[PDB]
Amino acid sequence: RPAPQTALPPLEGLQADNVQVPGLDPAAFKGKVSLVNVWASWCVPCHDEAPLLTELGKDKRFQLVGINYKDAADNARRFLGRYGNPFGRVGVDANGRASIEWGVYGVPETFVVGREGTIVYKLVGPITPDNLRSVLLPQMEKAL
Repeated sequence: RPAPQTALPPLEGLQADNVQVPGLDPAAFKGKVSLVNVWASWCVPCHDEAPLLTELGKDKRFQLVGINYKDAADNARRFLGRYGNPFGRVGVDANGRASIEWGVYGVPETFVVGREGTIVYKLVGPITPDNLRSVLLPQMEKAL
C-alpha cells in the first residue's frame, strides 16, 4: 500500500552537520528506498536496537526516517544524543495519531518504503543482528 500521507513536525534542536534535522513530509519517500523506524525513549527494545540503526545509518544508499512516538522532547533528544542519530528526518508523533495510520501496534516497528512510495516490508519488534543481516538489508537491497 501507499505510505500514509502523514506530515509531522521536527524534533526541535536535533542537528546533523550543524543544521536542524527536518520533520516528516511524505513527499520525501518518492525516488528513495527508506527505512521508517517508530521508537520512543521509554521503550526497552528501542534501546536494544538503537546501536544497530546507528551503524545502518552509515550506508548512504538508504534514507532513514524516524517517528518519535508519545515521547517528551528532552527525553527524545537525550536518546539520540546517547546512541547517535542515524535519521535524516525525524518526525514527532506526540499523540500517536500518525502511528495509528501506519498500523503500529506498539513500538518499535520498522517499515521499508520503496521508490514508488509504497510499503514493501514491515518488521514488528526490534531490529536484531540476525534480522538486519538476513531479512531487512536483503529486502532493502532488492528495492534498489
